[PDB]
Amino acid sequence: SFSGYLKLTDNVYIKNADIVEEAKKVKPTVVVNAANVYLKHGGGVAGALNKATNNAMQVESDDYIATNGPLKVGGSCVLSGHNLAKHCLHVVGPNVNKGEDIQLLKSAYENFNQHEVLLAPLLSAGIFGADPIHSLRVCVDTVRTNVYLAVFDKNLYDKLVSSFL
Ligand SMILES: CC(C)(O)[C@H]1CCCN1c1ncnc2[nH]ccc12
Ligand SMILES: [Cl-]
Repeated sequence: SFSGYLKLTDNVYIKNADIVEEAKKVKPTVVVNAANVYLKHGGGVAGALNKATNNAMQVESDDYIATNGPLKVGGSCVLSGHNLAKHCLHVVGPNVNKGEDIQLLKSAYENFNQHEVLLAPLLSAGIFGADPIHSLRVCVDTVRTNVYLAVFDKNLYDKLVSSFL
């Protein structure tokens, strides 16, 4: 199971790690992808997870969108975890660079509550443009199930821990 995490709260844990390497090591029931509404896994967490599946995640995702249309900002879908996990929960946080409402970040994290245990990144961080410190606060104040956060930036990880209030 999960190793080397700092406990932030009763249910939130955090580690300086690449979510792809964590997933390959642990093979959790659920890995969260930081998706966009089109499930176009081009870069960041999504591009890295998809690359590790040899593009099978993208092929599955394109079939999903062709059938169902895009997700909502704040929404999610459950797809296969391929070689990385049983399932992948694709969750769309708001992209501040697109003018999307940061309040939708709480809605995005609510999707985690449908799953008992998840390996996840901080939503809306990275190329989605939001402050990771704010994202962690929303996570802790929204998710009630057990979440293991992989932060792939050592300086950021240290700042998140040292400023956690
Ligand atoms: C740095 C931060 C917040 O953790 C997010 C935003 C940018 C990329 N990132 C990642 N997180 C975890 N595992 C990852 N693997 C590849 C990328 C990646
Ligand atoms: Cl990202």
